[PDB]
Amino acid sequence: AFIEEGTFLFTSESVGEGHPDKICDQISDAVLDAHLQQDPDAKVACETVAKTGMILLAGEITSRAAVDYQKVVREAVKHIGYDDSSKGFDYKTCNVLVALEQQSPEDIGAGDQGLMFGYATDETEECMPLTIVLAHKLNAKLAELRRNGTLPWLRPDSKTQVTVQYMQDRGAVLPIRVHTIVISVQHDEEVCLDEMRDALKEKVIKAVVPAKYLDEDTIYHLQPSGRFVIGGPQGDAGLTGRKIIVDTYGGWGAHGGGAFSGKDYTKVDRSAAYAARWVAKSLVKGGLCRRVLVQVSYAIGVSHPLSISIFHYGTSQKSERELLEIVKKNFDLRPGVIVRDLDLKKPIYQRTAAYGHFGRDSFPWEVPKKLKY
Amino acid sequence: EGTFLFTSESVGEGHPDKICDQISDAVLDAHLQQDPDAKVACETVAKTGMILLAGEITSRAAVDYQKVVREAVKHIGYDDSSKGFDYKTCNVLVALEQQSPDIAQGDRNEEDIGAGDQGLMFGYATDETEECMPLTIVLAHKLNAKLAELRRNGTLPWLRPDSKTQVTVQYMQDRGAVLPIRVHTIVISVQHDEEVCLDEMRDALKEKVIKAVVPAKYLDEDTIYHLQPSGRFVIGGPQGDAGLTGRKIIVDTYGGWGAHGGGAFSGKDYTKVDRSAAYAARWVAKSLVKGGLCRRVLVQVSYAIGVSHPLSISIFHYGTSQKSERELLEIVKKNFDLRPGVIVRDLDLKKPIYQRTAAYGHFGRDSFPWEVPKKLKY
Amino acid sequence: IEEGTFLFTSESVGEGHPDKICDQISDAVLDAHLQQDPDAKVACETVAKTGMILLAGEITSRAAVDYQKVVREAVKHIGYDDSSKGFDYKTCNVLVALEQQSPDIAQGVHLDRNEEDIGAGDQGLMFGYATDETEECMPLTIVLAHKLNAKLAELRRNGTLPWLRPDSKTQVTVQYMQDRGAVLPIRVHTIVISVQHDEEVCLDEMRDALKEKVIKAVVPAKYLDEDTIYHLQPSGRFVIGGPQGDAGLTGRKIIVDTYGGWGAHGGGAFSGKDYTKVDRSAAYAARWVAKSLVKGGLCRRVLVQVSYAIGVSHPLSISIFHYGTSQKSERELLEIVKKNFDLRPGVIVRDLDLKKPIYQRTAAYGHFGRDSFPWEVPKKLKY
Amino acid sequence: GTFLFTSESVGEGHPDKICDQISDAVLDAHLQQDPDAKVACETVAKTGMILLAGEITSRAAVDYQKVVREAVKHIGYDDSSKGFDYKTCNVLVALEQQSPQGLMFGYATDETEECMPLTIVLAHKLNAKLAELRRNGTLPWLRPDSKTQVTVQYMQDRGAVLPIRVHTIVISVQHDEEVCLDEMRDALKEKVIKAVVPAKYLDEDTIYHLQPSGRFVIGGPQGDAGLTGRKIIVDTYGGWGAHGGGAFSGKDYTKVDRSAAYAARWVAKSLVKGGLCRRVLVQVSYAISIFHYGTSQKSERELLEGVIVRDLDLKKPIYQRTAAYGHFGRDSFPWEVPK
Ligand SMILES: C[S@@+](CC[C@H](N)C(=O)[O-])C[C@H]1O[C@@H](n2cnc3c(N)ncnc32)[C@H](O)[C@@H]1O
Ligand SMILES: C[S@@+](CC[C@H](N)C(=O)[O-])C[C@H]1O[C@@H](n2cnc3c(N)ncnc32)[C@H](O)[C@@H]1O
Ligand SMILES: Cn1cnc2c(=O)n(-c3cccnc3C3CC3)c3cc(Cl)ccc3c21
Ligand SMILES: Cn1cnc2c(=O)n(-c3cccnc3C3CC3)c3cc(Cl)ccc3c21
Ligand SMILES: Cn1cnc2c(=O)n(-c3cccnc3C3CC3)c3cc(Cl)ccc3c21
Ligand SMILES: Cn1cnc2c(=O)n(-c3cccnc3C3CC3)c3cc(Cl)ccc3c21
Repeated sequence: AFIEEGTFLFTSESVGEGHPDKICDQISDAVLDAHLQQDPDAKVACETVAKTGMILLAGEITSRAAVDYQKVVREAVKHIGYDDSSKGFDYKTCNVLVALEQQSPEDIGAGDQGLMFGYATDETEECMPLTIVLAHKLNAKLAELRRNGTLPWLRPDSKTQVTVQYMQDRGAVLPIRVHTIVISVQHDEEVCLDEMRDALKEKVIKAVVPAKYLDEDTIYHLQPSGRFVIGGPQGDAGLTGRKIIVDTYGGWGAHGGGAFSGKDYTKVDRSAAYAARWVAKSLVKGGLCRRVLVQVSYAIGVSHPLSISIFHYGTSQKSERELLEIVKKNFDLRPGVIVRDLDLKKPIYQRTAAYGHFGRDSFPWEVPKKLKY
Repeated sequence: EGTFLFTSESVGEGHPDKICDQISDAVLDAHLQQDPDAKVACETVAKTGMILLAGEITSRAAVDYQKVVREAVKHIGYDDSSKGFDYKTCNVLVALEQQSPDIAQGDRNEEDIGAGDQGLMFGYATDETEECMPLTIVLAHKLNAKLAELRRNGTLPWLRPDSKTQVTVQYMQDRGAVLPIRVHTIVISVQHDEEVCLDEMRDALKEKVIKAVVPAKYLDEDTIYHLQPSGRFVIGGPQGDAGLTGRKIIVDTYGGWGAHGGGAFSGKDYTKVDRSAAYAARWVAKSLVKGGLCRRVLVQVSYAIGVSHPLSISIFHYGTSQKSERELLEIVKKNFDLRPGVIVRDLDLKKPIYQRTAAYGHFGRDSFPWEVPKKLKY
Repeated sequence: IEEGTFLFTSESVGEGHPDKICDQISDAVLDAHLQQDPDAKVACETVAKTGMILLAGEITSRAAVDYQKVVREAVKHIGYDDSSKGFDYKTCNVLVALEQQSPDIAQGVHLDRNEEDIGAGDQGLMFGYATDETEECMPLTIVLAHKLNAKLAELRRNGTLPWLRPDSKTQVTVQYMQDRGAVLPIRVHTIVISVQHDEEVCLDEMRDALKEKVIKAVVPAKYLDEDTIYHLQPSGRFVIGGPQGDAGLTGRKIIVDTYGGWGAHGGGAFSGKDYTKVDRSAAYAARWVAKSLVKGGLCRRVLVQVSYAIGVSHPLSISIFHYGTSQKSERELLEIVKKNFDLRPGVIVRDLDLKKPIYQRTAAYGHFGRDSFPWEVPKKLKY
Repeated sequence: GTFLFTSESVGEGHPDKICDQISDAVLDAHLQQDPDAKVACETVAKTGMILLAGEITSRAAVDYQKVVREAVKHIGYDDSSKGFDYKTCNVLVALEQQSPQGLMFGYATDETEECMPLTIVLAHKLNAKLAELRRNGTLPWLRPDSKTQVTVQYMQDRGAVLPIRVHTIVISVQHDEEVCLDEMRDALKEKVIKAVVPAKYLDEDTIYHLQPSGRFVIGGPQGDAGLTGRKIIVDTYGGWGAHGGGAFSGKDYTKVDRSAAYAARWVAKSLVKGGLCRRVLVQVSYAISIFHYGTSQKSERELLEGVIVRDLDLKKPIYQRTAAYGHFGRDSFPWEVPK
């Protein structure tokens, strides 16, 4: 049993831009961007609920800006792709209900106390687990094929799940292959199952997963239910921050529990999560580790981190005491300085709402810092 | 040296997210009382003077959502405008629909009923406490419970339902297991009224609550206490915040330990693997820990919609066992049948026992079928 | 002669008008409840706007009703079944905020009360009116407006004019001549029609079709001349209509429902209310009294007013005005009404079978003037 | 030769009037920053919920939460014990923020110095008196909600009506759980009714239905849903004259439902005050008629012989004042100034 004594399976899932939870996350980030464009100091905590023909915004937004919530929500939904009743949703005729408590208004304190985890594994060039990377890439490929007209029977909603067979390597993980792949994408009433499954197997899966991972034993659950036509908000309710694991690492590492979308820099469960990801990516890309996890706990009012811990999974020459000292030397994790270090006042947050907050190049927390130790 | 710190959070029954969780589980119980086969997925949104139920509930039951919601809120303890919420005059909007027929397509025999949705779900058990749960989450939940108890019996009449008790503990490693040494930090921030002064609340929380919950062997003289760190916290509950079902998933399970599959528990019946499979994985982990096989174990299962059997199962005993994960997996397969249709029979997931789980964690409490270990036969 | 004649206008709105959408949905909920619990106490208001139907009110009943199904079936019957039309029953949002009837009213009205002597469901004044200028004993203007809307709906539904859409609004101005207290309609001075349509049809086509296929098939040639004024689609485009482009509420078209300005109104909405609410029961009873007086030969044009106070079964006040078209002074007519008509809610419910689910039929095209309803059946007067 | 006529009114706390006042408050909030604002606002009040729907095209930036809560506070709902609380009520804004027909009636009767029917005048006065006694602490057991009804006995004078006496009065005002029925019915008779209705109209045969329900503790939006424009007859004449069916509250000048009703009232009051008539009705319709009830020396043909804003200043934020206690019969409004 040499094969299975150092081998395991790990699953991770992702959801496309049409998934109602992701509709809500993207709309929340759209509102946050709309406010940040005019008032970079806006204090925004927005929560979105998507149901059959209904978008509900609720939360606290104290800012000097004047935002057209109808326009923002409808433009976000249109960009998602829902523009007809035949698809189960229509930005033109959807209902937007605004319940925001807008009110006229470094060592800033934290927004609330929270656990926040960052994690970096060098098994991919993006320093992220392979399972979530593949799931996000599959959803992105489905969206790309739907939007350019290659497969007109696709619809915005979709859920993907990749099970990857891994082998341990002195504290790190190396992906051997792809044991299973599940795809469930909303479609129209015209196309038949055979065509859909053939297209998903050939045009989508084989154009994303390198052939060195797919072999003849791979298991394919393509449209396992057999009919996915009623989808989007019609087929399920959605809320902001209900897909937190899909956002960060798809199971790997850990999660403090705080949602990301809809929150500005002062809400520490977003800015500090970004800072912990920055620390972990810096340690991994700085050569110190090969797989690192950083836990940071902040308290409300109190500015400085209330607790910090590191776990390198035994992949470093430095006991995580030394790594923690390095993190203190190089990284100032107060929210007031995290803002300046990561430019968290820019309207660059909707880009993070779909296909994961991490592993994408264009984000300041994805640029490792030069560590001096 | 082998010493680290770990934090874990918990929120009281008044926290808006937990208001939503309790209301969702109350609707689920109301349906399960009349229709054990009810298919329920009920998300809840709570904010100033508004409770909104949205989701899909297909069942033969006839439920009065107004009474369910208002009695849940009353039991929480919000019964006056001075507290920021009032069950009598709160607004309940019902946007419930029928389960999508496409999902009902994937009808069939019970024993091989397919998964209600795909996804990965984790279980975890560490024997550092008699409940096989991490110490930090246990202490946070007990602090919230003590605050609720003191508020409800009139010992401290200036308390109010919302609270957030949330603790940092110092740990030492020992051959893959963790032993808690002391409580490094404790943060308490509980809603109160205007007439009470800050010094009195901080003294009472230090003496009345902390000393009656945390064993003295953990509290040292160097312990850091952040009691009401934000001065006044009078505006709380759904007012001055917003809630949603399943937005406190980590608070529910292990407070950061192990891992989470991202799936919310509250509002879902047995067909939703997000809840049934999480309960089954917790059962497997507690069975392995209590069975002596390991001192600290993590289990992962994954499902695909319409496929009854798990797509993948994995174990990680953290190096605290004589048995490699391969033969632990074999033990789990021989002893545990993890299909939802057999999980429902084994854990009696059709009983209206779900609101009790909505507050103070789904695990670590003895009265639940998934918290009684199985007799392992290997 | 312009000196001895006058003009009177009256408007009406089609089944697609958001206010009528709300009225029809409220009556649909009332019918759904009355089908199972004839004693259901229902007071439902509906608010319809783009992609949202909201039911708010008090419903105390033993029935179990699927509000989603009722609302969506009502909307489908109205004709909104695609986003291109601005509304879709499949994907519209239905929010239910219904509660139980307040116990105060329950104890003050009907609890522990015999049927014949249950107090008024609420205070207020209610009017009835009958004019013999039409066989339906209704003014010609409102009759013509309702018939124009009905013809538009009929043409849309059978596919004759596929470019029509559910929303519409007609308004007929009629030239009357006074005749010893009564009114005789001479001709139709003006007609304005504005019906929702699609983007691909040209304005001239719609104007010609409305002139020829709709108006000519409804208004008798006796009333149409070459001097009649036609405002057919006077606002160019009417393509963004229905709940989108205009909000709606229950009971916001009360005058369209009863007489289109003739007589008077007590301000009380009809839709969504059961027999205990005098706003509906007493209005129906006053219409019954007025039509009985007109059809019984006593008058040619009559108005009746009743008033109630919550918890008091008997009317507080009753008044008649025959417009000087009778041999009997209003005292005599009022004594006839008292002798022959019993206007308590508890006896009205039995005399008009107000417990049957026949209320959605009244939601569109007016509550009166249609023979299918008990209050439109004159009673044999005995004096 | 006499007859009876009833008319009702509703106090500031009535849920329909809560909605009307909130709609007019939103309209005012817009008109203060953009005189050309195009507003059509519908309001719905239910247990602990205020919902704003409709369409507003304007350059103004308005805080709907603040406007609604301040209006509700001015109404008097500031505690759950009263069934509503501006602090914790839910305001849902469904307004369609945008990119910048019908028949109407007017009527005037000189039976009162305000050129309005006596019944609606007395009903509005009774509601106002209840509000005053509730707000100055004279009767602390009163709550904002209230409904009043006056049945007056009239006699005819050559096509004109002259009131004789008040035949019936009904008062139903929300109270608290403490006061007893005897105290409420004595106070509503001696302190409210006797201070409003002149004694020449009240005699020993008058019928008093004071608190006919017995218990009216649950009231306001909790006890009944409300909507904008559901009390249109209470707004104008309480049954007298006629109504075109169009609601007033929430609409700016472009909506003939409001501006044209004001213009028709102006015409009717001008004819009555100018001496031509003693009781006149005017009927207009957009995309004209008169009936002087036989109280003029000249037929309706000689009496019949978008520019209103310039003459009525319909762009000024003076609209919430009209939301409660009737749109007419009050001195301060420009349409109540005969020309
Ligand atoms: C099946 S439920 C999942 C949890 C629970 N059933 C509920 O309603 O909340 C909704 C999710 O399933 C997916 N879904 C809906 N219809 C589906 C179908 N016919 N086949 C596969 N997935 C579907 C949607 O993407 C949505 O995220
Ligand atoms: C038309 S009734 C209908 C109320 C409820 N939806 C029902 O079905 O019974 C509503 C009116 O009754 C009035 N009201 C409520 N409680 C009352 C009471 N106890 N006594 C007298 N009037 C009351 C309120 O002012 C409100 O305007
Ligand atoms: C083989 N293997 C090598 N490294 C890991 C690992 O980091 N996790 C894991 C995943 C998510 C969260 N936490 C963990 C750590 C085990 C705590 C695993 C979890 C499972 Cl179920 C099974 C195997 C592993 C594993
Ligand atoms: C000292 N130590 C001993 N065991 C653990 C452990 O299981 N986790 C942890 C917590 C939550 C999720 N996953 C893990 C495992 C490290 C993957 C830690 C996480 C941090 Cl930040 C710091 C220290 C530890 C640790
Ligand atoms: C010529 N003529 C003959 N009978 C009537 C009549 O009953 N009303 C009317 C309409 C609606 C409500 N009330 C009335 C009566 C006049 C009180 C009219 C209203 C106007 Cl604006 C102009 C003329 C008439 C008329
Ligand atoms: C005695 N009397 C003298 N003038 C009038 C009068 O203008 N109306 C009335 C009220 C409201 C609307 N329209 C009218 C006119 C009769 C059409 C009455 C309505 C009734 Cl029920 C009973 C009597 C009168 C009356």
